[PDB]
Amino acid sequence: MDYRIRTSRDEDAALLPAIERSAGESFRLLPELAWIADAGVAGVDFHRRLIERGSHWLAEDADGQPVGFLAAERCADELHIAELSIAQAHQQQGLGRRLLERAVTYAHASHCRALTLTTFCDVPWNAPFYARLGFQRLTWQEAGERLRAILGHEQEIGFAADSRCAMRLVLG
Ligand SMILES: CC(=O)SCCNC(=O)CCNC(=O)[C@H](O)C(C)(C)COP(=O)(O)OP(=O)(O)OC[C@H]1O[C@@H](n2cnc3c(N)ncnc32)[C@H](O)[C@@H]1OP(=O)(O)O
Ligand SMILES: [Cl-]
Ligand code: NA
Ligand code: NA
Ligand code: NA
Repeated sequence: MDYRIRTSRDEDAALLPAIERSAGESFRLLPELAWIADAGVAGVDFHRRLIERGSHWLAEDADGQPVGFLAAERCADELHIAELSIAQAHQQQGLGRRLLERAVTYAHASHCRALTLTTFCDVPWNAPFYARLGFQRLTWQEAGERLRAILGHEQEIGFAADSRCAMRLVLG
């Protein structure tokens, strides 16, 4: 009943879209957001690009099969958390927290000033969860140009501006 966190490798990339698809099944019982469950997921090219940079981790079960991942990208002096997904059958076992812990340890080791993300404000496993870990909700102005651009494009593909926010965890 134990899991391990490790760096992702190139051979793992092909397995990751199915994990992101499985993770999104949690949105089918939110009526306003149920469409998310059949939204796109990142392709293998995206994962391979970040695995080459080294900023990509996964959780594996006792048989070594990947069951969740965290894909991140260094952007200037910040580590941006692009996607964090745990497969449905392995949610609520602590793995999301453990992958975030790994990402922040890597951000500190690589001399990043802060971590960033964008997410839903009022989904219980999104912004409220991240806030308990120290991520701060940003105003539009505090978001800065890079995160503002993401939020703007999100509004073109289905997200409602009033339901999304950028967040930052500053490493003191
Ligand atoms: C920047 C981004 O990537 S935002 C996108 C996030 N990804 C998604 O929303 C996809 C669907 N969700 C998931 O994949 C997972 O639920 C994750 C990654 C959000 C969380 O990973 P998990 O392994 O389930 O999280 P973990 O078991 O560590 O739980 C962490 C906290 O989330 C809470 N939580 C997790 N799932 C739920 C749920 N369905 N309902 C309410 N609370 C939940 C837990 O209660 C826990 O809080 P606690 O410390 O008060 O107990
Ligand atoms: Cl809803
Ligand atoms: Na689908
Ligand atoms: Na995604
Ligand atoms: Na730095």
